[PDB]
Amino acid sequence: PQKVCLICGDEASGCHYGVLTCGSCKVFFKRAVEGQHNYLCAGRNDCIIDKIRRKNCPACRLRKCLQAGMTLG
Amino acid sequence: KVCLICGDEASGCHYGVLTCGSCKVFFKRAVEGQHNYLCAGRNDCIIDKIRRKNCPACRLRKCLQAGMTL
DNA sequence: CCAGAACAGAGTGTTCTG
DNA sequence: TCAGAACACTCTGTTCTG
Ligand SMILES: [Zn+2]
Ligand SMILES: [Zn+2]
Ligand SMILES: [Zn+2]
Ligand SMILES: [Zn+2]
Repeated sequence: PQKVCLICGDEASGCHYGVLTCGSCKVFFKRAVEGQHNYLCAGRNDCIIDKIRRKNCPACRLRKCLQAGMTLG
Repeated sequence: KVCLICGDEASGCHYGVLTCGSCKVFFKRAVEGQHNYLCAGRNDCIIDKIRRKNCPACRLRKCLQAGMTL
């Protein structure tokens, strides 16, 4: 029955900012939208985002967050 | 004057290849240490001063292909 | 100069709270 | 229920040292 993060496939802690996610992707999304970051993809803007590689490309991670419908209101 | 790994300003010839300091210490730490680097793209990730943190796997790959060794 | 050590920061992830 | 605070850890890069 266990719930899965729609961003990285890790265990989802709950519905955060409109989307079923884990804590890491939650706080990441908050920090990313509000914070001033220089995220730039090194691939083709389609990087695989899972528990191991989510640290690799913050750009694609934020992209998946936004496309999932995450918002702060 | 330019790092053959990320194109940043090269500090000198390290481990056999003209590199900067960051790629020097990165290479040593990567080779000796037990890391779980995994590429999220297609093994052709752009490694420059801005994005070199993104894919350690491809960075290490460029180091090895450059001939770096201990 | 070059190798290695050591110090410091960015980014991240978990725990705790209401 | 979920949002936010805050501490702690990993990885990295510069400075220091032999
Ligand atoms: Zn997640
Ligand atoms: Zn990417
Ligand atoms: Zn370099
Ligand atoms: Zn890569």
